[PDB]
Amino acid sequence: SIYLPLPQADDQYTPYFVYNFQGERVSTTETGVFCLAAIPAATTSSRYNNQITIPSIGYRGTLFLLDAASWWNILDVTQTGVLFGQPRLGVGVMQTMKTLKQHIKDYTEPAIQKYYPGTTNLDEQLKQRLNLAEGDPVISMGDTNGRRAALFYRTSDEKYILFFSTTEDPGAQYQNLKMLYFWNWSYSDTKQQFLDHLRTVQF
Amino acid sequence: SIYLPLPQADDQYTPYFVYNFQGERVSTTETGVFCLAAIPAATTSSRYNNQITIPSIGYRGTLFLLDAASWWNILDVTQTGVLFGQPRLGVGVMQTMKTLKQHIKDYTEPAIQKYYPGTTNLDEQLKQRLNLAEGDPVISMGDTNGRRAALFYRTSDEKYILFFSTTEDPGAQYQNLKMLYFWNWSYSDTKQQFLDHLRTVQF
Repeated sequence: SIYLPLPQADDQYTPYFVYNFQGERVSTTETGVFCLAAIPAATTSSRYNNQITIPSIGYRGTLFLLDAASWWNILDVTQTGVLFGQPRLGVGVMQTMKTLKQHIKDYTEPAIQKYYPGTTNLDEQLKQRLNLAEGDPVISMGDTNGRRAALFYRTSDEKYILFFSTTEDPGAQYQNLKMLYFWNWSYSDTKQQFLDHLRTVQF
Repeated sequence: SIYLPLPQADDQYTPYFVYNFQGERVSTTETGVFCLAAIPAATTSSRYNNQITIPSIGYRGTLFLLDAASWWNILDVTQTGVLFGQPRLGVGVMQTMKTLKQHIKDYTEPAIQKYYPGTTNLDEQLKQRLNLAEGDPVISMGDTNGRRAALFYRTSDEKYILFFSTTEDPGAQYQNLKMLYFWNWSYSDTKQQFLDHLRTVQF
C-alpha cells in the first residue's frame, strides 16, 4: 500500500543491481555507479578501538587495502539504507536494502565479491565482531574523501553492514560522527582514480 | 504498487513534514530533525563565481548568515531528492520531493520561513539565477561540516533549489564536486551548536 516511509514499503521487483529508466542493466564494473545513502544504526559492539597498520578486506584469495586507523566502525544500514543510481541515469533511489536482496548475492556482478577471512588482515577481535561467514557478499566502497570501506551482507542475520574507519572517536553513542555518502569503488581503481572517476551531481 | 525508481512513484499522502513510525507529528524546531539526500542536477547556470564577503539569506525582515565564499551553486534537487527522518526515529526516508509538496508551504512548521529579498545580501546576478518570489519557502540547512546553506522551493516552477557555496570550482560539468548530506539547522543555533546537536547515526 504505502511506500513511505521506505523501511515500511512492500517489496518490489527491480531488474538489476543498477538499472536505467529503460530497465536496462548498468554494469557495476565502474566506480560510482551506485551510492549508499543511510542513517546507519549502531550498538555497543559497533565501535572498536585499536590501531591496525596494514588493514585489508579479503575476498575470493586476494584483498583490497584500507587506510591505517585506530577507530573501526561496524554499522548496520539495513533499516534505512537506499541506493542512488549513477548521476547520469537520473534514476535517483533505485533500490532499498530490501529490494537489493534480489541482487546482493549476484556474484556475477563485478562489484560483488565473496568474503574471504584468510586474506582479511584485521585484528582477531575485530574479525570476531564483524561476525561474517566465508562467502558473504562484500563490496568495495569509498566515502567522498576517497577513504576506502566495505559494505557486507551478513547472510546469517540478513543485515547490510557498513564497515569503515574514522580518524577519531565517533563517540560512545556515535554522537560525534557526521556520516558521508559512500560510492562503489572499482577493484582496478587507485584512490586517485576513484576520486577522479566519481561524480555526485548530474550535469 | 510500483515505487522504484522513486522519481516515477505516484504521490502518496504523508501526514506531516516529519513523522514517526506510526505517522505521528515530529517537531521541526530542533536541528537535525531531517536530512536531505540527493543526486542534484546542475546546468551551466548552476555555477557562479564571485566573492561575497557577508552573504545572507533573508526571510520574514530578518536573515541568516552564510560563510564568505567565491563559488556559488544553485542546484536542483527535485528529481532525486529525499528526506530522511531524525536518526532516533528509525523512520528512514519519509518524503520525496513530490510528497514534500504537501508540507513545503506549511509556514507553521518552525523549519520553514518565507523568503525575503530585502534582507538577502547576494548580488543581482545570483538573485536573477535563483529566480525566487518573495514568500517562497526557505529552509536553513547545513552540511556535515557545518557550512550553512539554504533549501528553497521556487513555487513558480515547483522546483527545489539547494543553494550553497564551495571552497573551490566544482568544475564546468560539476565533475569535482563530491556532495555531502544536508541537515536542517535551527534558526537559534550557532555553527557550534549545529555541529554539537547534529546526529547522523542511530544508537
